[PDB]
Amino acid sequence: NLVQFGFMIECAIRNRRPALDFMNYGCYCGTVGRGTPVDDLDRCCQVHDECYATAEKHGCYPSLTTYQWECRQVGNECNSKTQCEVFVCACDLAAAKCLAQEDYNPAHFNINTGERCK
Repeated sequence: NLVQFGFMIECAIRNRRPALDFMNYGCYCGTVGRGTPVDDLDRCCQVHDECYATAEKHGCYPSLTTYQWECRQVGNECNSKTQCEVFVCACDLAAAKCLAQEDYNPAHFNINTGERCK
């Protein structure tokens, strides 16, 4: 579910930033969900939305599915059981690893989405 996604982000970035910093970034990270991503970090969110769109086609409800995962010494891992749980955990794990690796440009926090996201 989305709270676990938050936890994944904190795990991946070793609590460097609150998960909330990734909920107002660019055109896709917690903002409008359309336009050209402003950078590769924003594109992580666009990809995560596409992964959830697939999960919905599979008959899952990704924002609501509660999965099993682990925050390890060296990274995170999914260890989930149902088909939906496996898939949604995978979508969240890929997005959290993506967000943790891409460059976080502070000028891309809280952007003008009216102007930049058409």
